[PDB]
Amino acid sequence: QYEDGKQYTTLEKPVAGAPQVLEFFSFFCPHAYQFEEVLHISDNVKKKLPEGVKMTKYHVNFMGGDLGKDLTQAWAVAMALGVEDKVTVPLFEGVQKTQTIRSASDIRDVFINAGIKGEEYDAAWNSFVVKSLVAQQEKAAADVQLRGVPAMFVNGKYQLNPQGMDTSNMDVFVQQYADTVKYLSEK
Amino acid sequence: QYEDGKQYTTLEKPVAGAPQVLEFFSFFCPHAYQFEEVLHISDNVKKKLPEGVKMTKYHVNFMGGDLGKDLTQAWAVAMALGVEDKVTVPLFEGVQKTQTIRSASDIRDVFINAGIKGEEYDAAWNSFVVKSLVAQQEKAAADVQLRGVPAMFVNGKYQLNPQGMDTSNMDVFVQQYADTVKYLSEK
Amino acid sequence: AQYEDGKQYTTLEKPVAGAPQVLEFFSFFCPHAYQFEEVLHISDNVKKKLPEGVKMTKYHVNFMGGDLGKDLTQAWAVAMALGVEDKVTVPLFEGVQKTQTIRSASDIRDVFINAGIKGEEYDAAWNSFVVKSLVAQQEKAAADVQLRGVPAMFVNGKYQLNPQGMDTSNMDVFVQQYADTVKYLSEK
Amino acid sequence: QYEDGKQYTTLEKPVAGAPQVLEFFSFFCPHAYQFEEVLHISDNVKKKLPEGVKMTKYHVNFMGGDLGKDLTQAWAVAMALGVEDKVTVPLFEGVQKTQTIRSASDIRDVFINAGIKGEEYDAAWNSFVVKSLVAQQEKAAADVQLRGVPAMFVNGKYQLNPQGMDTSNMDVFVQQYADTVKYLSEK
Repeated sequence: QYEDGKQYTTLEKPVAGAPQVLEFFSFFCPHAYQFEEVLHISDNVKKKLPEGVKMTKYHVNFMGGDLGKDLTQAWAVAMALGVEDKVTVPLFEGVQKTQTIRSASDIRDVFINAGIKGEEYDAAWNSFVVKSLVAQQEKAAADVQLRGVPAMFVNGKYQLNPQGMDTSNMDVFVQQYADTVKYLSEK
Repeated sequence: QYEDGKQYTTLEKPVAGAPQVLEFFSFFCPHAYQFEEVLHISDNVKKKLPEGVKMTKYHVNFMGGDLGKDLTQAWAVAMALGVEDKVTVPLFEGVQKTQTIRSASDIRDVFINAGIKGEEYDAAWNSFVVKSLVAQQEKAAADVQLRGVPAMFVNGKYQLNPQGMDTSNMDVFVQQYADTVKYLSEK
Repeated sequence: AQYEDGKQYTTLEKPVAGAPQVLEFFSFFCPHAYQFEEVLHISDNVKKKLPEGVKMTKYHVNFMGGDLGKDLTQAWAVAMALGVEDKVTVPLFEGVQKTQTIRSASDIRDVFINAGIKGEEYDAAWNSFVVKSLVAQQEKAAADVQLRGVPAMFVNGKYQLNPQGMDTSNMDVFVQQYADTVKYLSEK
Repeated sequence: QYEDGKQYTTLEKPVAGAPQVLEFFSFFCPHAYQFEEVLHISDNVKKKLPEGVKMTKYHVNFMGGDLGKDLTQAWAVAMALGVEDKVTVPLFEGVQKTQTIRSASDIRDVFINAGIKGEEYDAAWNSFVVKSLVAQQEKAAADVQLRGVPAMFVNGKYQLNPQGMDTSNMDVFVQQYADTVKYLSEK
């Protein structure tokens, strides 16, 4: 069964005060099929978790310059507003599929087209809460010495290792991934 | 049993003079685990292709700036020298894993390590064939309106649709994808 | 993730042409005791993240030190001209700050002699064209970057390091974030 | 274990009638980042001390000429009026960051902008309380033969020694410094 080095690995230096389950992603990478695939795995991780054990998703800027900084801030906004599930897909499609997101107002347009009020978006963008969420996202990624996405960490201590899981079958892989997160969350 | 809209799609404007089978990739995306997974899958699809059917692979620079452009040109050099199988893994790991690839000369260094004579690499770098192959890789991606990698196209008319296939099994999927490329090669 | 203009570093509105690749500014007068030593140790721990190549220049600056401070910029010019920075840095700092035994140009010359520099080589350097030129270079560099305090660090006359943009809660994390920023900027 | 020469050192000639805990500072040294660090530390130490222990802070003119003398006087004004916490940051910022403070009326401008009525400022500036407080700030620095700032002395007998604590972490540092002050204050 378990063992460090197979289904997960142990951080040599644990992050104190990290979310209990922390997933990192980027709107730029991976691309369509592989991004949708991570989303489905994440969903099943979420469903199959203990009692009040919360899943947190942070945005990371690999190679995105100003637009990626702005997406990390807009992700802080989506977390402040509680609208993560209304914006994920339009932001991902806008960045990658239609390529209609190239500047900060295009991101804002996505929120307005998802039913968030313009003035609420602006008030959030400028808030101390959003400033702090931006800093939190950046600091977590440097604390885990983040090398690439997707990635998932539990209790600031264990990194999921999908390469030490069976990929021959998709549901076997997905349920082993979700079960490993659950097992780790109790460890 | 195949069906336009399920396991492939038809491009509005076919690309004339296109390779029979063209795969696009980027050294920057997807990230390490998923990039290796896709490279293993691609190798397994290739192994299962008909007799005189060649898999051509073109590099795409999504968001890599000057380094990405040098990598397309190094990949044109790989193609011209016939050393793709020698440099693929060391380029991918130097870019993504050791992060030792940051400049053009770091790229040069990989090819010499892989056993390419340096003057022969510099000659290929500056050649008409390489200049043309860089233009070809950039034009192919523009002509198919490429929005993500991995992607694969047959006779510049048909786009493989992995999400239109059976993903639940690694075997059924690889077989399915390979055989889809067969139906299309014969169109 | 990573770098951002304004966070780990800031960008000079007018880059200094002909600047050293890595330029650190310091004063023998400020900061004091432990904070001076802390900076001395940080600057080392940064060297040791960088290639034998990548090049660590230090310039002395006289914030409010009057004639002594002027003699100190000139003695540091001599230190650079003779290549004895490592031999004089701590004795000059201690003499100025700890024992207060450096009060004149003569006391500074004593420190070089006591650290092994022949008095006749000290004096020939003191009065040399190179040292005149180095004094002007150190002054001009600090004006060109509009230096407002020490310590400070500039990469290629363009990027000013910003320690307040870095994780300051742990020293190990701080210095490595700092050093890595230097290497990153040394490419840009 | 608490050791003379380690977390503190002992004055060769104790200073009779000194404040219980006395911090020396200068608006001129150290500079920006390290100044802010020392203020943060001092602010968080003061929070960690017992309700009895009283923390006094004197200004020192380290190479400040006439401006530094005016700053000591203005600090005397801050002390007499109990506004040290309203003006510390703007005085530091105006001297060091914006360099808008170059003469006595720029100092006064800081107090006004901070909420001090001009006539109230001017009366304290000219008071004999402030004139005695200036002499006291000066005599105290000479009494401990002050060589640099920051510095902190307990009962005019023990000087805090930062390089005797563990400085690897801020929270650990602050706690051992506040603890060392507590220790020293009871002998």
